[PDB]
Amino acid sequence: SAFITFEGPEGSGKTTVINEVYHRLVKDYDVIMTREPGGVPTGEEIRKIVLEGNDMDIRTEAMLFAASRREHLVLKVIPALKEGKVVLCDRYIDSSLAYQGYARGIGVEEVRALNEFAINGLYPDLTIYLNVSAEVGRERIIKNSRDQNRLDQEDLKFHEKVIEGYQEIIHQRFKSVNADQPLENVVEDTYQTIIKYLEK
Amino acid sequence: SAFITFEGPEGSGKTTVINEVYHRLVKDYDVIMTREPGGVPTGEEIRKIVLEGNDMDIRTEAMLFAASRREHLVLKVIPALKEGKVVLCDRYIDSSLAYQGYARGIGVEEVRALNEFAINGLYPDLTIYLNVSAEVGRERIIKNSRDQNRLDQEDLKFHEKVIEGYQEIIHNESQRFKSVNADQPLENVVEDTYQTIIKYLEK
Ligand SMILES: Cc1cn([C@H]2C[C@H](O)[C@@H](COP(=O)(O)O)O2)c(=O)[nH]c1=O
Repeated sequence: SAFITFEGPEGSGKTTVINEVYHRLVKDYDVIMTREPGGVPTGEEIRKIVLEGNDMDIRTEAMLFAASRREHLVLKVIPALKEGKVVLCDRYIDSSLAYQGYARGIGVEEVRALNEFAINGLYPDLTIYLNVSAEVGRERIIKNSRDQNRLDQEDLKFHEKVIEGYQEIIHQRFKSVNADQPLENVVEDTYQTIIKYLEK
Repeated sequence: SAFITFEGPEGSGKTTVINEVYHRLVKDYDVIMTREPGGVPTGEEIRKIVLEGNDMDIRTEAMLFAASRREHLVLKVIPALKEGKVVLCDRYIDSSLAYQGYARGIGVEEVRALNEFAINGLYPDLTIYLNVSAEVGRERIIKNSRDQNRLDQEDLKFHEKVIEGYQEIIHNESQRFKSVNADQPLENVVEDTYQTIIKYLEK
């Protein structure tokens, strides 16, 4: 069994990559694809509070994300891994450090301690970092947007802090894949990295 | 303004103590009495998930409790303090250590960091710890119970770990902590608590 997470900022193709990588592995492996909270009722109830939250305080969010992370972890991921399944998870501890910790400014270390409490030791066996540059990331975002408009300065500034944040969290479970490439190549490299790990 | 927390396990008179102390201060000071989540919507939505949680994971509880703690803190306590009020709060950070940290066995340091994350530096100015022995706590607990039955061995064992947990948190060299002997009749516990706060509030 294997617990694989997918990390990257918007504009990195993560949704497409994970979705396509899942179809290619479903043939050979007993695999599942999930995204926090993953249908977990308590998990959803908790994440529904941040979505309906206005001007909600960032530490409060950091914590609700940590709780949702744990429910999804104890009620769905662990059980799947105890039955020998390969789990492909969209976002996990590293999104929080990059987003909440770094982009939002709370502090990586605090947020790291918070999440360490939530996962109680269970780290991914492999984490695919979809490394995209702010400019590429920017252009995929616009490409995929409703009216194809330019982004608000707030957003560009943030996306950049996200990416910068990820660049710090990378410095063995991490495998960096070049997301500046067309998606099919990103998918191919991702698939290859996963197959290679699974072989071993 | 002043931020004063009340801490004690079951059987220590805390609910009675706090209410009675609130009325005595109401005359002289501009004071409010709250209990997390204290009516704060987001706080209540958060705490309701635990209450409706069966077999819910102790860490998940810990974090929802901390979340609810911070909403209450930022949306109700800080605003009140900012208007020069005395805020009496029933339970806070030290309950979590005792209950979650120690009694539930998660680990005091981890739960302490979880709380350090939640309160972001806002500690109570004064923390009144109602110090009752397990045995007295036990009899108060049974007195107050629906049918006055003897407690299950799970509960006695748990009430005792809580206390033990609270004994450890006191030997903080911390001065925010004042211990009141909750083994006395409630009226003396009320009086000593009242006296402590007044004294604090005079300075
Ligand atoms: C997992 C996670 C996502 N996010 C953000 C990124 C997205 O805007 C949204 C969820 O990401 P996704 O829908 O692309 O998986 O919330 C955080 O801020 N913190 C987190 O811990």
